[PDB]
Amino acid sequence: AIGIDLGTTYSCVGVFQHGKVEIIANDQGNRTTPSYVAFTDTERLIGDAAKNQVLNPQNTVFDAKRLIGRKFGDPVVQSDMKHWPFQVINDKPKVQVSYKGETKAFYPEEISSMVLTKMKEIAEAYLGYPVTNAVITVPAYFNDSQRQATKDAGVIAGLNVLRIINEPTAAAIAYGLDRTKGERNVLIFDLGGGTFDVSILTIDDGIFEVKATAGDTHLGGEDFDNRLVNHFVEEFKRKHKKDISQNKRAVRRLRTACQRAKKTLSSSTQASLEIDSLFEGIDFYTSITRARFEELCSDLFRSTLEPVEKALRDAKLDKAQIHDLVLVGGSTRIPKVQKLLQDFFNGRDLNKSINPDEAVAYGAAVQAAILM
Ligand SMILES: [Cl-]
Repeated sequence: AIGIDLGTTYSCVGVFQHGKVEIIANDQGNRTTPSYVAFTDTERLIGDAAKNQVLNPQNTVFDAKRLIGRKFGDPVVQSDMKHWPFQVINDKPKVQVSYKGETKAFYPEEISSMVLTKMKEIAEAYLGYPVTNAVITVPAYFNDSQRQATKDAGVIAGLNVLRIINEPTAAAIAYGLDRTKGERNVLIFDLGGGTFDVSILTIDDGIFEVKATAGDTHLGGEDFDNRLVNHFVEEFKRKHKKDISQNKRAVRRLRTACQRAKKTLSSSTQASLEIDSLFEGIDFYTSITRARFEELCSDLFRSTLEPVEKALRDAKLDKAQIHDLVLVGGSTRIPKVQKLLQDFFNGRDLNKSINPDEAVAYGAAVQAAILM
């Protein structure tokens, strides 16, 4: 049995074999896989292949997790639509694309079943035998419709879903927090590529209970990337009196450079950007300090403590009553994010020894093996 983190922008599969969890690399050596499905004139693409060619915006589906289990009427759905390059329709939302010369329509769980099919075959390549049993995780705030449609996606992918479990719960499991006895309050701080969730759980003799959930479904690492891109678009304007914004390729190349610089600023205090012939044949060689990055992202950083306080408020718990702080999602690697959380909790330690990109898949694989 495997554990699958079916994330908004990225998915991760793990397996418990030989006393240990392996997080499994896809074909490209990537241990997380984009939650993207793409339909072309000749083929269906999933994951790494799909996100790359996103050239094909109307037929490259992403963010299915935002749709899954929701009604077309749901304000969330009506609002997310406007920023999707692909069509949506009532059937119940469905995504509509062109595939092999024809218009096709998929429910969100059909799209997510294809991403799960990828995660399944990734696991099977590694294991050297077929996989059928799986635990899939969801945000704690997901309702029963969202959980059912997520489970259905797993079934469609040919999986027997042992359990739908909460992502913060999976994260806790990954750290063995559920096998310590007495009673324990755990705060999961989950800042992903596209979403931010704060969950407080109580663990009692191994039993879980969600006490509070807060966050921002439209706040993540990609927002921090955006701050950097706009900053450098402006820096380029100032320096060269040209606007690269209208050239798609320049923006993309700048964006990937910013993604690289943001990664670098998590382990270094400065990052260099070097782009040959970015625009109008002008090479763009520049740099940014971590401090400059943090400043440009000031509001975003401030946005993260608010759901923390509200979570505490809803759970009727004080700071000191939290026994464990768990870091999930790649962007929790950002130093300023960790400091802001740790400071708020009076210098407490952060559970971060597990790859924050992989903690949820890790936990789901542990749970899968327990249920087996
Ligand atoms: Cl997510």
